[PDB]
Amino acid sequence: SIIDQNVQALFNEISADAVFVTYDGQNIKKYGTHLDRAKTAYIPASTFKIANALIGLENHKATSTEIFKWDGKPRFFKAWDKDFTLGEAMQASTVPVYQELARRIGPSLMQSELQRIGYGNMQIGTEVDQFWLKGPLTITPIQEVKFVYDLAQGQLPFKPEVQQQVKEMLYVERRGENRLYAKSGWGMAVDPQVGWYVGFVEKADGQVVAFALNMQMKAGDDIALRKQLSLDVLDKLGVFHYL
Ligand SMILES: *C(=O)[C@H]([C@@H](C)O)[C@@]1(C)CC(S[C@@H]2CN[C@H](C(=O)N(C)C)C2)=C(C(=O)O)N1
Repeated sequence: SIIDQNVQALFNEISADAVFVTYDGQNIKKYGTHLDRAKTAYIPASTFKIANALIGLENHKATSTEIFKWDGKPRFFKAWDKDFTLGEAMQASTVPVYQELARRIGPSLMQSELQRIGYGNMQIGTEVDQFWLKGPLTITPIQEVKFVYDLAQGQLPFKPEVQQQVKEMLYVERRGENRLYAKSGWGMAVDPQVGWYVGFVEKADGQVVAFALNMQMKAGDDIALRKQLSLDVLDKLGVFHYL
């Protein structure tokens, strides 16, 4: 089809190894310049915030209303030097807030929860607030896509209201009836560095298309390339048309 050519020609300009996986609940589809990335495991980086919020809410370690207060120590971004709810920190990808959450869960409960839900290789190592940024936790694009697909559907092994709350923490924008939810990632501490843009498009019809961009990153890259490439792809596929 011509839509496949349109999508592949998008990647034919990107000077970085990339894969974009889709999942409509039945078919996995892969596009990009290196399809084998879809089956390769990378650290989740900030996409792990999804599982971290789910585990923390499920296990009475935080609420979606609770305020995670700034402790006064300057964070990496001046924008992070304030108080956040888990929702607000999800949109800002505020790493220190989610590290505080991981420490509340603790390594024993984090480990057993990741085994219970089967998230990636389920390895956390010995630093409970570092494993998704430096390893040893890894996950494939195919695994990320089926994970967030189930989140959209309320079919993860979590309480239904916990999934609903984390689902709307991911809410980016709606276009007419169709809703985009997404979370970006950039694992800089590993080699190669890995970039993520994972999420799903919910139609008012109820159909869901989950997606995961996974691409190699270099220091200095355009931080906005992950989201703009994913939205380009979704429009060319006719999943999430530009308005
Ligand atoms: C998490 O994946 C990642 C760190 C822990 O490696 C994190 C939090 C840093 C960045 S880069 C920077 C933060 N948010 C900016 C952004 O996306 N915009 C548009 C302002 C860039 C990211 C990231 O995925 O961008 N996540």
